[PDB]
Amino acid sequence: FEPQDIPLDIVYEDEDIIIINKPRDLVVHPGAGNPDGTVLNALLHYYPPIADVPRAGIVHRLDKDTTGLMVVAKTVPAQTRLVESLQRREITREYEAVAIGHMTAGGTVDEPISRHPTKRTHMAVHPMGKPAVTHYRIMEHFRVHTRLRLRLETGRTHQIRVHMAHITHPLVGDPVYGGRPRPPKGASEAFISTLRKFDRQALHATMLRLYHPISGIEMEWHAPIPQDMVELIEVMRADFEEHKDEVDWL
Repeated sequence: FEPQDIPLDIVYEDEDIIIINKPRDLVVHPGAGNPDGTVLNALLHYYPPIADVPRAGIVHRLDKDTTGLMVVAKTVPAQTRLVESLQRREITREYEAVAIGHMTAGGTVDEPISRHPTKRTHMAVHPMGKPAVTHYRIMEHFRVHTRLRLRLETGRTHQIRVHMAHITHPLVGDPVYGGRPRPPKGASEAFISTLRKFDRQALHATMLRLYHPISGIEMEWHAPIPQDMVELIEVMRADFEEHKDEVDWL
């Protein structure tokens, strides 16, 4: 838990909170396999006085390869209130994602989650796990993929990733829950290439809304999807247009 010179993309900061847009390949808190090089280390470097705050102000987290907005507390009073707001579900975070398979409707995945028995670094859906609820809506259709927006009622480890895989729609690029299957038929070279290069779950926390812990004023931030997802979506969109062009000139 030493400070490390790790650049953070600060979207907003006041006397009490910091909002950051987290990139891929960045673990939030030290753990098995990641002793350092995390957001916590970066925060200790950016604002050393944050060391006096539990878990360095970290109230909520995002997977290493999941991108997006997160709020960090700069003081104990802010941290305590943020954690309470979080537990009361008064902190809304919306995610954008691209899933495998053509989906015909939005919905909800309400399936208990538990640690995987065999795999130590895996989570899994199981009837004797703990309650988990994921809501999703279809934003855009692709040939054999779907662009989604999600909101959660619970926020467990790998929840979205394991929930989507459970309903046979794992996130594209997910190296753990089946997000890297063989490319679809009729795929162009650029499409096959883009899919080959996209090696992380296509998941981004694009919106964060909360009540300031001190002022109580409602605030909201937006973070556009990263360039990697933009390119992924652009090629899927190109593929779908070509697909829909099948008999447009017949």
